Amino acid sequence: ALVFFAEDAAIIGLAV
Amino acid sequence: ALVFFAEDAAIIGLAV
Amino acid sequence: ALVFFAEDAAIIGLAV
Amino acid sequence: ALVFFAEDAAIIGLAV
Amino acid sequence: ALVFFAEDAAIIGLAV
Amino acid sequence: ALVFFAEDAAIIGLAV
Amino acid sequence: ALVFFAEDAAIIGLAV
Amino acid sequence: ALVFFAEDAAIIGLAV
Amino acid sequence: ALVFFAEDAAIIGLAV
Amino acid sequence: ALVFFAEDAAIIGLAV
Amino acid sequence: ALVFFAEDAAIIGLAV
Amino acid sequence: ALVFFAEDAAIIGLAV
Ligand SMILES: [Cl-]
Ligand SMILES: [Cl-]
Ligand code: NA
Ligand code: NA
Repeated sequence: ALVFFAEDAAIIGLAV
Repeated sequence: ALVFFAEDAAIIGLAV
Repeated sequence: ALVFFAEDAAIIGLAV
Repeated sequence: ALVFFAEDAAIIGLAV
Repeated sequence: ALVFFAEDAAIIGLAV
Repeated sequence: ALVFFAEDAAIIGLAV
Repeated sequence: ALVFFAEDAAIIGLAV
Repeated sequence: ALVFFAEDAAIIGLAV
Repeated sequence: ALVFFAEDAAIIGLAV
Repeated sequence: ALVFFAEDAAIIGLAV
Repeated sequence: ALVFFAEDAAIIGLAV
Repeated sequence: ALVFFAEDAAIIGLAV
């Protein structure tokens, strides 16, 4: 799967 | 809101 | 075009 | 994180 | 299927 | 335009 | 609702 | 950034 | 496949 | 138009 | 919820 | 990367 990084602050990974 | 990073070069933030 | 970065491991660029 | 709401009847949250 | 809601005003459903 | 409502917490509108 | 125009050939509207 | 076009009528740009 | 258009300037076609 | 498949159980088509 | 199938190789289900 | 399948008729793969 792919993990997209994003700022939510903290950096999080969005897994797909 | 989340900020996705992308190369446009410079790094920019895409606000959602 | 924009290049999104994602962890696939190694970091890859997704061109759009 | 964002939570999108959707009727699946019943309301569910789609977490991102 | 899922029904997403949006304000178009009136609330509408987007079916998927 | 459309406004999607999501929980960001607080309920916010994403305008498109 | 919004209509997106895309080539499918002919250029058609995708309704949302 | 990219600008996608959509029919709202007017033809608008959705900027990304 | 669908070809989405966007202004990048020049109009570009994104193939899907 | 494209048809994406998804398990909704039965397998259905999502038309775009 | 819908389950999209995708090749990651193995076939996996993406749940929404 | 992920490959989504779709009917375009032949079945095609969308690479990501
Ligand atoms: Cl920026
Ligand atoms: Cl899943
Ligand atoms: Na907010
Ligand atoms: Na920048």
